[PDB]
Amino acid sequence: FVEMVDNLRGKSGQGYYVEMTVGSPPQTLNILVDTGSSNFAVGAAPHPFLHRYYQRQLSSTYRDLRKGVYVPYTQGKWEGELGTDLVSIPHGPNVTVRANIAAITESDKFFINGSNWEGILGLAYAEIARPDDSLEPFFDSLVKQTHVPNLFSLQLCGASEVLASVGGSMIIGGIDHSLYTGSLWYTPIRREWYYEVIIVRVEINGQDLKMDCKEYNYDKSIVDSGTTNLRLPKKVFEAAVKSIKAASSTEKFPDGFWLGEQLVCWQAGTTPWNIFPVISLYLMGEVTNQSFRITILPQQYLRPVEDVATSQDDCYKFAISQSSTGTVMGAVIMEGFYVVFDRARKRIGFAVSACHVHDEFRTAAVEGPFVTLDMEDCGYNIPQTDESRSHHHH
Ligand SMILES: CC(C)Oc1cc(CN2CC[C@@]3(C[C@@H]2C)CN(C)S(=O)(=O)N3c2cccc(F)c2)ccc1O
Ligand SMILES: [Zn+2]
Ligand SMILES: [Zn+2]
Repeated sequence: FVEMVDNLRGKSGQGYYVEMTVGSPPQTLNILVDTGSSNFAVGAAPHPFLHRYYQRQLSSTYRDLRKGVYVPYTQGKWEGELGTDLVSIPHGPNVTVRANIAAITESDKFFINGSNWEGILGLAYAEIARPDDSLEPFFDSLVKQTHVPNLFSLQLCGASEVLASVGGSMIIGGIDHSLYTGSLWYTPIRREWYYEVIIVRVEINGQDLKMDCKEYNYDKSIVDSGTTNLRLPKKVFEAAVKSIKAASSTEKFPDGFWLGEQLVCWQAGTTPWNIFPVISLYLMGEVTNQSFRITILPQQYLRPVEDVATSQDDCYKFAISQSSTGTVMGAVIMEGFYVVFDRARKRIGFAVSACHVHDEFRTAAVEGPFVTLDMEDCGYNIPQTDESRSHHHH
């Protein structure tokens, strides 16, 4: 696993990427590591924001699948052509595999200017692959074609003219013990589509939010390396902000700050970290009635942004935001921990990162067990659409 350490890079808030090669001879591309999606897709046509792209005509091993795919989202979209080719991760397992590749021909608000990545590695399950679940995801192909164990783990690490560079590790096929401290605690994967989990309790500075736990998972809770923020459902978001405004009340920040639309600054190094509370998310444990907590510091949720106008100040963005599609445990959550995607055992492990950002008074934590009696089911059941229902599953 030594050779996979530090195999991720990126710019702050622009996702983490790993180097990959596609085709024969190998074409090198930087690929966004996304546990929030399930397609392996690469820019395969010139784009203002792409320095380079996949040129299928240049690969002797490319096989066109003679099928197009259309992938829209709320904030962006891409369309492309399906095919297969030889794919490798140079700073990954010492194997080359034949995987599906979506060759992105048209896109809108998908690629980011200066992010230095040209494709996406969707690490989630076939259920959410486009156009449907018969398009085998990359990781499934990797495990099927090689002896690579059905597990990967992510260690996402910290951050004038440019955004800060971030570093990290994607350990394919195992757990690297030098990447964490203390115990690895596991939460069950609720269902294999997104990496769906269940949050049972939420505390802000040791104070319970006092909400029906179903609210925490309305309409789902997922672990997403492709999202920067800790995203919370509307009602949960409102309660966390009121709680966070309460603890930091000595500072009257504008409304733009709480919406993540404005930065707040202090004199260089005078950040009053102590007025901001810790946030603990209790995750369902492997044992009924048991849970563990992951505690995040304000250093995780107040993202540094270098003001070119005021370089003599430390400025921050609020990186907790409102969601209408459930909780998203993005980079804000992941950066404090070593996160184990144990597909083989259908569970996600969390441990304190060997690289987490902390002060001399508090530390990001992973602690357990915690118990509850006669505990209700915190999981939400998404209303079944007739379209979804009509699908056959052969
Ligand atoms: C690194 C980040 C800053 O940027 C990107 C992150 C991702 C990964 N992943 C983010 C969440 C996703 C789906 C997408 C696959 C789902 N959401 C509801 S979304 O907001 O619609 N969204 C999204 C967000 C932006 C563009 C877009 F096409 C979709 C992909 C492309 C990015 O540029
Ligand atoms: Zn049928
Ligand atoms: Zn099917």
